Amino acid sequence: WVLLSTVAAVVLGITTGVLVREHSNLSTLEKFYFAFPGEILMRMLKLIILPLIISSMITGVAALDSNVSGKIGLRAVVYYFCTTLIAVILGIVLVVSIKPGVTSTVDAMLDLIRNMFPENLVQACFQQYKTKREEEYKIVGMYSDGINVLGLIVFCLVFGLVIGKMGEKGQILVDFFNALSDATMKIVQIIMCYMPLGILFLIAGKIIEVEDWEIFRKLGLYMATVLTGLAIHSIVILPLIYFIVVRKNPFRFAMGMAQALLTALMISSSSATLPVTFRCAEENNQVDKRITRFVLPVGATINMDGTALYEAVAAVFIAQLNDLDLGIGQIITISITATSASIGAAGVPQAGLVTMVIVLSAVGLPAEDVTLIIAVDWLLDRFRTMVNVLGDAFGTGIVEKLSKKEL
Ligand SMILES: COCC(CCO[C@H]1CC[C@@]2(C)C(=CC[C@H]3[C@@H]4C[C@@H]5O[C@]6(CC[C@@H](C)CO6)[C@@H](C)[C@@H]5[C@@]4(C)CC[C@@H]32)C1)COC
Ligand SMILES: CC(C)CCC[C@@H](C)[C@H]1CC[C@H]2[C@@H]3CC=C4C[C@@H](O)CC[C@]4(C)[C@H]3CC[C@]12C
Ligand code: NA
Ligand code: NA
Repeated sequence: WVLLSTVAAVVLGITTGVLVREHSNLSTLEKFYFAFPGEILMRMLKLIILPLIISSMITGVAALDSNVSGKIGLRAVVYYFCTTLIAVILGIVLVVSIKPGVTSTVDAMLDLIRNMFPENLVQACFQQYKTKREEEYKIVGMYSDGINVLGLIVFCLVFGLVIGKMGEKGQILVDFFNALSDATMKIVQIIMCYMPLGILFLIAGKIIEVEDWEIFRKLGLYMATVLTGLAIHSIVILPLIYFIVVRKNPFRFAMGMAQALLTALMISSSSATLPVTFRCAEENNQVDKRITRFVLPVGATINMDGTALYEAVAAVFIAQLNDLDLGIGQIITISITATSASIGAAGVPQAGLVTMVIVLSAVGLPAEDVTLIIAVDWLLDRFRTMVNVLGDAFGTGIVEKLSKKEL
């Protein structure tokens, strides 16, 4: 029903926006009140990211440690991280070149590392460190507003690793954050019940304010940029990696999971396609059952290459829409956020919209601009899963080839 309601809200939002903007003249103040129901939605989304990031990173990282207990385990995880990072890098390259939403470097790099190690954990929830060069030059820093997503992610990564390996002593902390992540995901579900009504007034608000329909062109280019990046990563990146590691032909292997890919276009939930994905791995291809039953279940929630490439493109698109040139340090900041979003937002379909707010909040971009992304998300939702299961495809073959001795 989430897809049905989101499309209805987008359709109803456009109808309301065009009719309101043509059958009534609203003041700048009256346009602000008309978007209040959607403004309330946006501050709900920002309200939940802090518990979502902390609970999901600690539970996800601690879960990964338990899941992997051998040389086979680490190779699968290493592969997953590599593909997800590559997907993000490919997306970032396209936007700067394609430039859909258009018309110091040393200090920014150090600011990145400084923000990964915040001087206060409580302030990292609502403040970020920013340096400036002044004067024959001195560097002076200040704590501007904006949640420090990098600092929270890094600490929760270190904490999750320490808590996982503490054994029975840290079990109370694992249980505490396991329940916290479960509770926070139920709150995210409650927010997604209000999302259709909030999105209705946010799409309508964007329609009313804009006097030129050229935003449709920009949004169309963004749709192409994500589609171009998703296509390249599926036929020009993922196969060669399979080629390089697995000397066999990649398109023979990729052609072998038409059933899983087709099922990924019907249910649009990689977890729901697991039964088909297993059958393809054992029946059409030759991958030992023991390797597949480890790699694929983990990849169903860790390996999300389609989503990672989509979020990275969208975040830079929003920056260009606002004409805020993305400093390179910010460009990297989107890379770790998107990669860590695989467990940083619990890797749950409900948290698909929440991640963009996290990515936008990391780089201090208007979160309200995510409405244009949500307008066409449902068009790209089916295909993002296609790459996600596709990445889980080449992992089974790659990991088995590398870890053949262990099997
Ligand atoms: C405005 O864009 C700059 C513009 C266009 C140049 O094109 C691209 C050149 C490569 C470059 C700088 C670009 C985007 C992502 C950048 C990567 C983000 C990744 O993040 C990291 C760090 C975090 C790690 C998790 C791994 O990935 C780096 C290794 C990776 C990175 C810094 C490698 C270099 C990439 C832009 C020319 O500027 C004069
Ligand atoms: C964010 C980046 C820059 C930090 C990179 C530092 C790396 C080397 C740090 C970050 C997290 C650290 C891990 C955190 C927790 C544990 C559990 C402990 O029982 C053994 C050491 C071990 C496994 C640490 C090893 C060093 C480690 C991997
Ligand atoms: Na990946
Ligand atoms: Na996947």
